[PDB]
Amino acid sequence: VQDFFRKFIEFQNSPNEKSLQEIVKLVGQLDLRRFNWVRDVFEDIHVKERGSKTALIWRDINTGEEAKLSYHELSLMSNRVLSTLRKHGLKKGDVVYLMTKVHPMHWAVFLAVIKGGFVMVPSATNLTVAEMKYRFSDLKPSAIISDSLRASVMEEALGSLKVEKFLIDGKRETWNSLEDESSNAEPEDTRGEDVIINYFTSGTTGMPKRVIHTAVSYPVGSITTASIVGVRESDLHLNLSATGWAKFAWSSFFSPLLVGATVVGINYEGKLDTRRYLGEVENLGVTSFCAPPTAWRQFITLDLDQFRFERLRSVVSAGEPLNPEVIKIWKDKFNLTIRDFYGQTETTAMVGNFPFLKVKPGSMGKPHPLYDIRLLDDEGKEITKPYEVGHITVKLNPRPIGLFLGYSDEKKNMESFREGYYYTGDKAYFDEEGYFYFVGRGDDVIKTSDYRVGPFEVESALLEHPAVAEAAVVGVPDTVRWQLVKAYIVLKKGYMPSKELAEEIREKMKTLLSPYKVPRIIEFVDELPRRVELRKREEEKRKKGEVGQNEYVF
Amino acid sequence: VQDFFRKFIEFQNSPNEKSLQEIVKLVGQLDLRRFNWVRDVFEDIHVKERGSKTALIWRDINTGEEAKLSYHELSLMSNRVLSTLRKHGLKKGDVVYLMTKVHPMHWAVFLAVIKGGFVMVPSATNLTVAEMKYRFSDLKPSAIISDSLRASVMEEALGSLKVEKFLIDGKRETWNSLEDESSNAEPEDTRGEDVIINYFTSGTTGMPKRVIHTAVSYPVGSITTASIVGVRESDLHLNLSATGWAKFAWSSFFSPLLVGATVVGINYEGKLDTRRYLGEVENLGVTSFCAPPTAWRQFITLDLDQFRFERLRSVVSAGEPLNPEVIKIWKDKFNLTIRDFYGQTETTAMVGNFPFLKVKPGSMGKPHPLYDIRLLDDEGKEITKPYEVGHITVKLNPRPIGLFLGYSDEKKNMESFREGYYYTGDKAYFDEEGYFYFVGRGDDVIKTSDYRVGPFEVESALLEHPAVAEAAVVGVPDTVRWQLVKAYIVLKKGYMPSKELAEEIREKMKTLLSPYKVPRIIEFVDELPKTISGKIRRVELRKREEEKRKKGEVGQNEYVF
Amino acid sequence: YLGEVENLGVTSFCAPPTAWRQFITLDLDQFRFERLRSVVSAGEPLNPEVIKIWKDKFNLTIRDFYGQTETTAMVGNFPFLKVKPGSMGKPHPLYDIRLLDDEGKEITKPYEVGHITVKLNPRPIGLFLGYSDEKKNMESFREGYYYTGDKAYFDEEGYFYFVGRGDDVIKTSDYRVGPFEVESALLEHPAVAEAAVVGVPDTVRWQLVKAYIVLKKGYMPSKELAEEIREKMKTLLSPYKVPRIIEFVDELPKTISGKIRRVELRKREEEKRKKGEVGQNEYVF
Ligand SMILES: CC(=O)OP(=O)(O)OC[C@H]1O[C@@H](n2cnc3c(N)ncnc32)[C@H](O)[C@@H]1O
Ligand SMILES: Nc1ncnc2c1ncn2[C@@H]1O[C@H](COP(=O)(O)O)[C@@H](O)[C@H]1O
Ligand SMILES: Nc1ncnc2c1ncn2[C@@H]1O[C@H](COP(=O)(O)O)[C@@H](O)[C@H]1O
Repeated sequence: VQDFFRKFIEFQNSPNEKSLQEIVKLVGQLDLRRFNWVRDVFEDIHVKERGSKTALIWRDINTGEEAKLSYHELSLMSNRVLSTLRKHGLKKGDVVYLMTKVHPMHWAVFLAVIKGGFVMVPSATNLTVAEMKYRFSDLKPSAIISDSLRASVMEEALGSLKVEKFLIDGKRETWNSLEDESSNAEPEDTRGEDVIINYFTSGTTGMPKRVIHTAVSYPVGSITTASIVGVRESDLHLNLSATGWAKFAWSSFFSPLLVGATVVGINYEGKLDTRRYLGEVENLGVTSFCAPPTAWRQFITLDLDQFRFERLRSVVSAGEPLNPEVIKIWKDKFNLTIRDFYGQTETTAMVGNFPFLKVKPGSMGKPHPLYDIRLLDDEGKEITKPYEVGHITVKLNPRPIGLFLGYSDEKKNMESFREGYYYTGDKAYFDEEGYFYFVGRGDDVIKTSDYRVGPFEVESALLEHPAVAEAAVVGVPDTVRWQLVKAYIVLKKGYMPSKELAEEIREKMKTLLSPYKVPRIIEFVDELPRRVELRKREEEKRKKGEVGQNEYVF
Repeated sequence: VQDFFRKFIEFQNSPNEKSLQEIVKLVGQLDLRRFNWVRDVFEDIHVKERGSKTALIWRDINTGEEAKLSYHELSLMSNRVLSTLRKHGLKKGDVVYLMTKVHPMHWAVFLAVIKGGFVMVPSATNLTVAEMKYRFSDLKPSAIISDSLRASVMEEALGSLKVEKFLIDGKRETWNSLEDESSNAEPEDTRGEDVIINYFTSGTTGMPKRVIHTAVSYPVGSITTASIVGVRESDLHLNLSATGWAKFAWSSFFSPLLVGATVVGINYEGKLDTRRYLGEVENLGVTSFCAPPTAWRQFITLDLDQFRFERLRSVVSAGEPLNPEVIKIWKDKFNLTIRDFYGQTETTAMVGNFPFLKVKPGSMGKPHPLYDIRLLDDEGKEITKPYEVGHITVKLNPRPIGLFLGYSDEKKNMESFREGYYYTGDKAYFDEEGYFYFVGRGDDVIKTSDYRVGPFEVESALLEHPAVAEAAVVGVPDTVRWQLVKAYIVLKKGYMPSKELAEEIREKMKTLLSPYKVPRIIEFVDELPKTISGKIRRVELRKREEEKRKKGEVGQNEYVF
Repeated sequence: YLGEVENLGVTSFCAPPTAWRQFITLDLDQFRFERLRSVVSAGEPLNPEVIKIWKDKFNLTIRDFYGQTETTAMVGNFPFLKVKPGSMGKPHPLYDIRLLDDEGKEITKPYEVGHITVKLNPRPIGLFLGYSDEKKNMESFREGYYYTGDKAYFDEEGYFYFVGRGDDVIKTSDYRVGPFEVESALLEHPAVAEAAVVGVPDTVRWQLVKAYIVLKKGYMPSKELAEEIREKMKTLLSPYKVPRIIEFVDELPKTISGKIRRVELRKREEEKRKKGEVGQNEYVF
């Protein structure tokens, strides 16, 4: 039944409770034994029925460069990619690292990979030589693809491992172009359970592990997302997110292209300019906008009488909680509710405020009916009481569609999947109306600025500084970024705790760690205690507005 | 006046800002009305004080040959040249083409020319019969001097012009030896402003024209070079450069022999063997080494744990920008900074990271105080604000010493010498500390692989193919060679765009043009973007290439070789 | 030659792609070709762009078609058959043409590459008796099939596309060339210790004969040496066989067997082409 998508697309143009349930039931009747979302959905529905609709409107707010691509031109451009890859001897299942800015050719490559049945490893543009070498140790690349802005970082992290390398913008010695081949390569007949994506995600214990997604988990899971988001074919849909993560796939790629919408993509280097980006949203007449609460928190501090947003109809958030006061300010002004919704790299959207659902501020809504979401207590017994906190879990019989295969780590599978549930390692409570409220991680995992961060990874990099004897990294409350990365450091004898030392250590960490990971606070202490108790101690200090004796804030 | 160079040579052994300024002032007080650098510096300082020190160590990495000359033997050998020339009736001012490989007899001839007040025309060994015929049309030779490897090319380009011909290595019918007359002929009492060198260089407008250098401009301007380079009397100094250009007179000849150092010269035919050349650098214990970024880029790709370079203390680059990453790799390994410096055939070194100057990567350093260097905007007003790009210019009242006399082309003088400034046609910005950063050409001049290339010259050669109606040659970014030569060609009615045609045209170009000039890319187009007047917008051909690069596409009739 | 074609009013013209490639570079408004109705090519692939130029001008399709010394024409664009460019057309029904895979099973799928073979029961008529060499017959005639040693794929309409040789055989300028023959002649030169002869991509002649040479101790890799070797080879070898390039190397990349990886010689050539660089002692004539 590909008639599913045609029914789905209509559901979107005016959804409701009842018609949702039909969509749900119809997914259960899909044949997903052999599936390939590009062939079966992109080409067979969208390129065929609306080949000359605008698939992408792109702009770089720094350079000025702009591009407009129809579903046709994009399909062609993607085939040139896939032809070029195949020409360099890329078989199905081969590993392809992808590290580029927001750019048409990114979508292009996405398509080429999904169509060609490759394993793509999205890599963000801010990843360091060190972090990239880690990745290569864990999974070896058959091919890598970059922009010219980050070619040297790939080149250096590689050293001299044999790979086929490719540039999306410009030439460089021993890098290849992507459009020198044919505008038609044939689909790879993928099984639905075949692997197409690996995502390195941070966890509490170790260095980052791979999350494994299939030719259906994201390409068909995204339904749940698209349905919560309320993205339509008519829409111009902008998702403010970066290139090497799930949320790009989630909303910059799959959710819009599922429903045949116009994707809007905006690239910027460096720090977000909230008043120019928001102006470009209006200037491009986006109608559906996904942005992370970090962005939203910055937007509401603007003078909001600069903007009309005549065209803007749907507004959405994901990745962190959405302060009730943010929701309210944006509503009072533009008469739109910012609908928060929930998921992980491991999943698609699992819980969410749908378009037709009454929003309760600072609630992520209620479960999407395609996921069997349960709050369990410490014994793993199901919670049936308001205002009782517990573990967010996903029931595995029957196995929801958008759920990853598992981790590349067998220990981590043993912890997460058990007694017939996948544990998200998130905590929540529900209320008297069954609305879910995020409480936090049961882990020590951190989320600064909509980036998941592993403590041991930062502790590790910290011991690389000669001064550092011991280290413990925790997250500390911050209204702007949800949490800050703080490091407790025990110093070697010889170092005296100074501002200039804290800085020197931080600057070192910047060469080893992605910026979001580099501690914003460094506190030197005589000894370490129980990352739990580091947090508890911070809390009692907050209530007396007192700094630590050698706590240095950046 | 001799005392100048003795003060200079000391400055070198330990230089700084302040003592540089003293040097500057002292040059301004030299009496250079009648001057001859061979007599007055080579002979009177070096041959006299260090006659039996090694002036030159030479080595051919192909043949294996090594040969060593002292300041004396070289002075003698050069006099035999000058005696031999004079014997064949060469008066002052007479034109002498010099086309040879790296070889002692090259230095010899340099000397003989400077001493005898002749006009030498350095000619490169990869110049074609066609290129050479062009040269002869523009400046008729009184004598020509070659190695045996390139005698045929001169013989053919000559046709049946009367000239005296000479071989530096081996026998050939109707070619003469240079060492057969007595090693005793006298200086020509040259005016300091008398012409001794002509360099054919490419411009953005036409066929290549002669840059005119005097008995002081290079022989004494090279101070600026020597000073940035940081070459001493103690040093064994090697310059990776070719015979027919100005970088040779710069670091292979003048800069070392000024300070009484030992010159190191290495000859190779064909492709540079990076591992063998670097091995020969180490093996000969060179101490000062100047190579171009092209070379440097290639060196850093080696496994560099093969080398110690225990004897190397100075490393320098010039001719194109020097990637910060090159500088870094070489430093981390051998604990030396590759010091970038800037200039052109028309000048000596004008801007440079001197020995004592903290290097900011991707900056060519600060201006040498013997040139009055100014960034001007398009309207010709002086820029005094950081991070604003403009034209690099040289203020002409008073006229700096290392600056050429002008071009042999009056149109090109009209464009370069304007309102009391000479325009280099290079663009740059300076920072808050007065460090200069290269932006690129404001011309359409091209720089492949540290060779300056003229568009019209390649466009001309392209019209020689019956199929070609018009042509527009621009450079395209390339990390290995700075720029690639691309040609846009409009075809005559009757011929159709094919790869096979593109090739046929390129192979033709190979017989007419030096290899560096032969387009690496050929694109057929229906028309070339023009202004209202009908003038080609080479600018917009470049812009178009850029937009195509940023969506990783090659063109619909672009053929890459 | 094309002036003489027109002047004699030829009506059917076979020429090889080498010739065709050269013709299309002319100014073709010099000719009418009043009398010419059929144009055909054989022996190497026929570039789609060549086909098109000649068509746009004279309104004729150059029909490529396929075969070997061992056979007659086995596959071809017949006059009544719609040409798909860069396809040698469909099999002649008087040959039983089969694509077989590596295991020797018959290919039943579009866009799958394999060996062009001739099925031997019954034995087609234009097929040679065999070679005068019984070893070479044992290689070419196997498990009921004569192998052409060419590789191809077919499409959904049964049109064949040439992929290349399974062999190390070379075709410069529509002349089939044996490596060992040239390697042998090269060891005749005192200086030559080892030799590997490969074909390198060339638009004009399809492939160039290039020689990799390892030198005996004593001789130094020079242009003058390369030439001296080449001029010797001119007295021994038919011109088409005389290497157009000679590259001296320290060693030839080899398998565990000692067999030359002409594979990796080609891959290396490719990476060097993309930087328009010659090898350290590669001499092009
Ligand atoms: C070296 C020489 O004599 O060159 P020459 O052939 O006369 O050409 C002169 C042109 O070289 C370029 N150039 C020279 N030095 C440079 C440097 N340090 N950084 C960047 N560009 C540099 C400029 O563009 C000049 O105008
Ligand atoms: N709407 C949300 N509210 C609160 N936490 C969220 C929300 N969305 C995502 N998260 C957190 O982010 C994690 C997933 O991060 P990532 O793998 O980067 O998408 C989840 O495990 C949650 O803890
Ligand atoms: N039309 C063609 N396209 C590609 N290769 C061809 C073609 N015709 C001949 N060849 C090659 O040339 C060989 C024939 O060699 P010969 O016996 O000299 O004609 C075949 O085995 C092919 O590999």
